[PDB]
Amino acid sequence: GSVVGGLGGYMLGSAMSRPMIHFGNDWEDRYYRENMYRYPNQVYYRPADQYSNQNNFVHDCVNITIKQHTVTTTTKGENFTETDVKMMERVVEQMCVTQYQKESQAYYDGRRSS
Repeated sequence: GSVVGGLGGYMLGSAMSRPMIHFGNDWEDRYYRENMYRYPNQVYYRPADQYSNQNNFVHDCVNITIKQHTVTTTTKGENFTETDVKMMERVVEQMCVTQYQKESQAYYDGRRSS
Protein backbone atom coordinates (compact mmCIF):
# COMPACT_ATOMS: atom_id res chain seq x y z
CA GLY A 1 0.00 0.00 0.00
CA SER A 2 1.40 3.44 -0.99
CA VAL A 3 -0.34 4.92 2.13
CA VAL A 4 -0.41 8.65 1.35
CA GLY A 5 0.44 11.00 4.26
CA GLY A 6 -2.15 13.66 3.24
CA LEU A 7 -4.98 11.52 4.72
CA GLY A 8 -6.61 11.36 8.19
CA GLY A 9 -4.94 7.96 8.81
CA TYR A 10 -6.35 6.27 5.68
CA MET A 11 -4.16 4.21 3.31
CA LEU A 12 -3.71 3.81 -0.43
CA GLY A 13 -4.02 0.27 -1.85
CA SER A 14 -3.19 -0.86 -5.43
CA ALA A 15 -4.27 -0.12 -8.99
CA MET A 16 -7.58 -1.79 -9.86
CA SER A 17 -9.55 -2.18 -13.12
CA ARG A 18 -11.71 0.88 -13.99
CA PRO A 19 -15.17 -0.80 -14.13
CA MET A 20 -17.92 -0.85 -16.72
CA ILE A 21 -20.83 0.96 -15.11
CA HIS A 22 -23.62 1.82 -17.56
CA PHE A 23 -25.69 3.78 -14.94
CA GLY A 24 -28.82 2.25 -16.53
CA ASN A 25 -28.52 5.10 -19.12
CA ASP A 26 -27.14 5.46 -22.66
CA TRP A 27 -25.48 8.83 -22.16
CA GLU A 28 -23.89 8.11 -18.76
CA ASP A 29 -22.54 4.77 -20.03
CA ARG A 30 -20.94 6.54 -23.00
CA TYR A 31 -19.74 9.69 -21.18
CA TYR A 32 -18.04 7.62 -18.47
CA ARG A 33 -16.52 5.28 -21.13
CA GLU A 34 -15.16 8.26 -23.11
CA ASN A 35 -13.59 9.61 -19.86
CA MET A 36 -13.01 6.46 -17.76
CA TYR A 37 -9.22 7.10 -17.69
CA ARG A 38 -9.57 10.58 -16.04
CA TYR A 39 -10.72 8.92 -12.81
CA PRO A 40 -8.25 7.17 -10.48
CA ASN A 41 -7.60 3.44 -10.76
CA GLN A 42 -7.12 3.44 -6.92
CA VAL A 43 -8.92 4.32 -3.66
CA TYR A 44 -8.18 5.49 -0.10
CA TYR A 45 -9.65 3.78 2.99
CA ARG A 46 -9.11 3.46 6.78
CA PRO A 47 -8.18 -0.10 7.92
CA ALA A 48 -11.07 -2.55 8.42
CA ASP A 49 -10.03 -2.57 12.15
CA GLN A 50 -12.88 -0.06 12.81
CA TYR A 51 -15.45 -1.48 10.39
CA SER A 52 -17.79 -4.50 10.04
CA ASN A 53 -20.25 -3.95 7.18
CA GLN A 54 -19.87 -3.04 3.51
CA ASN A 55 -21.95 0.19 3.75
CA ASN A 56 -19.80 1.80 6.47
CA PHE A 57 -16.52 1.27 4.61
CA VAL A 58 -17.87 1.84 1.10
CA HIS A 59 -19.64 5.08 2.21
CA ASP A 60 -16.39 6.42 3.73
CA CYS A 61 -14.23 5.18 0.81
CA VAL A 62 -16.63 6.91 -1.64
CA ASN A 63 -16.48 10.24 0.18
CA ILE A 64 -12.77 9.92 0.77
CA THR A 65 -11.57 8.84 -2.69
CA ILE A 66 -13.92 11.42 -4.27
CA LYS A 67 -13.00 14.37 -2.03
CA GLN A 68 -9.29 13.52 -2.01
CA HIS A 69 -9.46 13.90 -5.80
CA THR A 70 -11.93 16.91 -5.66
CA VAL A 71 -9.49 18.52 -3.09
CA THR A 72 -6.22 17.46 -4.87
CA THR A 73 -7.30 19.96 -7.57
CA THR A 74 -6.05 22.62 -5.05
CA THR A 75 -2.55 21.53 -6.29
CA LYS A 76 -3.68 20.02 -9.69
CA GLY A 77 -6.88 20.54 -11.72
CA GLU A 78 -9.04 17.43 -11.00
CA ASN A 79 -12.06 19.50 -9.99
CA PHE A 80 -14.70 16.86 -10.93
CA THR A 81 -18.18 18.34 -11.59
CA GLU A 82 -21.44 16.74 -10.28
CA THR A 83 -21.67 14.48 -13.35
CA ASP A 84 -17.99 13.45 -12.88
CA VAL A 85 -18.64 12.93 -9.15
CA LYS A 86 -21.67 10.71 -9.92
CA MET A 87 -19.41 8.58 -12.14
CA MET A 88 -16.85 8.51 -9.29
CA GLU A 89 -19.64 7.57 -6.79
CA ARG A 90 -19.85 4.30 -8.75
CA VAL A 91 -16.20 3.97 -9.92
CA VAL A 92 -14.51 4.46 -6.56
CA GLU A 93 -17.46 2.36 -5.27
CA GLN A 94 -16.61 -0.83 -7.17
CA MET A 95 -12.92 -0.29 -6.45
CA CYS A 96 -13.66 0.16 -2.68
CA VAL A 97 -16.12 -2.79 -2.56
CA THR A 98 -13.26 -4.90 -3.96
CA GLN A 99 -10.63 -3.08 -1.82
CA TYR A 100 -12.57 -3.96 1.35
CA GLN A 101 -12.74 -7.65 0.35
CA LYS A 102 -9.03 -7.75 -0.52
CA GLU A 103 -8.11 -6.63 3.01
CA SER A 104 -10.94 -8.66 4.63
CA GLN A 105 -8.96 -11.69 3.33
CA ALA A 106 -5.77 -10.27 5.02
CA TYR A 107 -7.29 -9.08 8.39
CA TYR A 108 -9.25 -12.25 9.31
CA ASP A 109 -6.39 -14.80 9.03
CA GLY A 110 -3.57 -12.76 10.59
CA ARG A 111 -1.97 -12.30 7.12
CA ARG A 112 -0.17 -15.68 7.10
CA SER A 113 0.35 -16.64 3.50
CA SER A 114 3.33 -18.89 4.30
